[PDB]
Amino acid sequence: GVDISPKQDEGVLKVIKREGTGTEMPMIGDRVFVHYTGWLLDGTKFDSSLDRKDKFSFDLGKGEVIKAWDIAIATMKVGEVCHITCKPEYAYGSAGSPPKIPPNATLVFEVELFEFKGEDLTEEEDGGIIRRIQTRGEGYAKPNEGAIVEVALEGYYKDKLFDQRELRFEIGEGENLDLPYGLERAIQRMEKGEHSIVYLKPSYAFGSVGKEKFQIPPNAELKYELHLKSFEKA
Ligand SMILES: CCC(C)(C)C(=O)C(=O)N1CCCC[C@H]1C(=O)O[C@H](CCc1ccc(OC)c(OC)c1)c1cccc(OCC(=O)O)c1
Repeated sequence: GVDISPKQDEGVLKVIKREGTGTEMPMIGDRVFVHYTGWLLDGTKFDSSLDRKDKFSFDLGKGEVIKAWDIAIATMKVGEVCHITCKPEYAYGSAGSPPKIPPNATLVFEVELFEFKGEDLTEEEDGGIIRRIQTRGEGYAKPNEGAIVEVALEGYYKDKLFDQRELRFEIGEGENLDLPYGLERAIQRMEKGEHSIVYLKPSYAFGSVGKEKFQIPPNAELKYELHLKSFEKA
C-alpha cells in the first residue's frame, strides 16, 4: 500500500482495488456515500454496511469519523474501491471500541465510493445554499450575527461575473451592500482564510425581484466564489 498519512508514518496505507472515474475527489465539508467492510488485522470482520439497507454517509473532514477515514476518503474518486490499513493512532487508539475493537488495534477497511455532493447549509435542508470548500480555513471559529467580516467575493449568473468586490461589513447588514441573504448565511458557516464556492437558489438569493443593476432577472440561481479574509466576532 501507499502511505497516505500526512505525517508519512505509515499510519494510513492505501491499496487501490478498482480505479474510479473522472478526476474529482470529495472535499472537506462534502457529504459522502460509501459501502465499507471493516476487519481487524487478523482478518476478523467487525462490520459491513453491505449487511444493512443503506450506504454509509458522513460529512468529510469534520472529525465525524476516525482520522484514517477523513484522510482516506479525500483521496478517492467516484467508483473507486480501495483497502486502507489504519494504525490505532488514526483509529480508536488505546481506548478501542468494545466489544468489536480491542485497544491498540490496527484496522483494515474496504471502501467503495458511490457519490459525493456539496454541503447544504440551509436550516430547512432544501438545497437552497450549497457549498463546495476549495481551500480550508485556519481556526474553527466562524462569524456570527453582528460580526464585522472582511470578504473577497465574486458573483456569477450563468457563469458571467456580475459583482466582484473586497468588502468590510457587519453580518446582518449585507442587504444594503447588494449582497443576497443566502450569501450572508453562507459567510456565517465559513472559517478565517476559507475559499469556497456557494450556489444559491433564487429563494436564498434575489428571489422574484432580481437585481437589475447586476443584470440579474427574477428567479435567478447564483454562484459565488467567497474568501473569508478575517472577522471580529460579536
Ligand atoms: C467499530 C464498528 C463501527 C463503528 C460500526 C465501524 O465499522 C467503524 O469503525 N466505522 C464506521 C464506518 C466509518 C469508519 C468507522 C468510524 O469512524 O465510525 C465512527 C465511530 C465514532 C467516532 C467518530 C469520530 C472519531 O474521531 C474524530 C472517533 O474516534 C475514535 C470515533 C462512526 C461514525 C458515524 C456513525 C457511526 O455509527 C453508526 C453506524 O453504525 O452506522 C460510527
